[PDB]
Amino acid sequence: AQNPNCNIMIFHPTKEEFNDFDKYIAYMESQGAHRAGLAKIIPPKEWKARETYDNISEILIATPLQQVASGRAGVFTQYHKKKKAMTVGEYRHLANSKKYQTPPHQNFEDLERKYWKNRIYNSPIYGADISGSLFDENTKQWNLGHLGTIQDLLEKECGVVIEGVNTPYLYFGMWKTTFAWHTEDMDLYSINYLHLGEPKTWYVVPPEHGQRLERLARELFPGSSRGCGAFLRHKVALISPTVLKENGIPFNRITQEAGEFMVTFPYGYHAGFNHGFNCAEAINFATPRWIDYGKMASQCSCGEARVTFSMDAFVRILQPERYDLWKRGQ
Ligand SMILES: Cc1ccc(/C=N/NC(=O)Cc2nn[nH]n2)cc1
Ligand SMILES: [Cl-]
Ligand code: NA
Ligand code: NI
Ligand SMILES: [Zn+2]
Repeated sequence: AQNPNCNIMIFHPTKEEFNDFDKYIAYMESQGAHRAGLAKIIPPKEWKARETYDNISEILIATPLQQVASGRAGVFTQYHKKKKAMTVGEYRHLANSKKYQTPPHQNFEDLERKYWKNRIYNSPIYGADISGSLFDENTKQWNLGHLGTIQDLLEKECGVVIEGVNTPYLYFGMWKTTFAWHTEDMDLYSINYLHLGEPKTWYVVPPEHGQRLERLARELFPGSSRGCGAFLRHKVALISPTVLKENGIPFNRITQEAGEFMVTFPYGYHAGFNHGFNCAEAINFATPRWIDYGKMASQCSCGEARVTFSMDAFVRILQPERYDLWKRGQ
């Protein structure tokens, strides 16, 4: 078996290998990449997402989110407080202000130490989940707005035609903006391109060990666990690498820099943070190997994890026994 220790693998496709997206995902899996839950893909030197980022300041962040923490430095939740709309230009200025800017630091490891020491004492503002794309329409390779849809994948694999659409999202980040521990909706894949700016550090648990993380989370967030059998779906819980190590949870870490893609694999729990002002684009996708994960994915039915209407058909077809209860939650 390839990659038995579940290490995060880094790939350097040639321009020829970058033509056929599905084929390259399958290639990475043939090398065991999925065992880690996360892979990095460095595009060929000839490729670009768009010509420049000089013209993006007028994008609107209609509902910036202030990420307010509670708990202890290494075990905390965050809630999102809505703020007034701002443009990307205004957001960049805010990110670079003395209150919010990245502190002096020696290297990525020093910055990581500062993040876990101090994150809870600040409330950064995140411009997350903005429907849109920054890929040029003429970019033909790895354009996240031109991938095969999950609806077409399900139809091709299972013969069922379903409603729903699948479009990318933009994320504008600043120092300390945080993504909580989660898997994707229906345990889908995700792909993530860091268009510009400062890095994003990722933590990931191998899919084969996801239940270990779930068990620890139930111990560490006992009230939340009583409220919902899939509370990690709420995307609010953080556990530091130190706490994971103390509890024997298998995980890996890596930092993504501008110009790099990250793929998360079905049932790969991940979390992380932004180093400073940046912009990422991401979308969920499926392959034939996803179907059996989608069939088995846990669901939140407590009300908290409201999601896109495109997930209706996925639950309805893949999880008919669970559908009525999940729908009540929506
Ligand atoms: C197009 C474009 C490309 C790169 C950037 C980088 N910006 N880097 C910071 O702003 C550093 C910082 N972030 N928070 N505190 N300091 C901006 C625009
Ligand atoms: Cl700090
Ligand atoms: Na490891
Ligand atoms: Ni994710
Ligand atoms: Zn729930």
